[PDB]
Amino acid sequence: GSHMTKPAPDFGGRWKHVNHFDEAPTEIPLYTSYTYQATPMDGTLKTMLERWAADSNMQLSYNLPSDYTLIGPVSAISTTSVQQAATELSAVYAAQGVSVSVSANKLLVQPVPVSSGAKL
Repeated sequence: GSHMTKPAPDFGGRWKHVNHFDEAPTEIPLYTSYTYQATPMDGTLKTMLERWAADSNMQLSYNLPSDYTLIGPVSAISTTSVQQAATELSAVYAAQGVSVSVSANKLLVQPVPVSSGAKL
């Protein structure tokens, strides 16, 4: 037996559905300010920074050996300044050995030595 499927056209409105813009794409008469905050979609620090930078089309430099989850007070940080966000994060993250900063539209994550404050 053979059931040769002959090429048949579909029905609907995908062909007639055209995408274009007669008016302006996005008229926003205000200085857009993205709020950098921890969300229930990141899960880990890496993913959080990824989303943060991605939204503003910025780059990320994760120089950490592994990806860690949010310590807790991260979601309590909600600022429109990426520089301030990193500044606040690095303050509470320092205890974990993580220092985040922003340089040249790039987020740089560097580990800080806080395992032994009285070492030789």
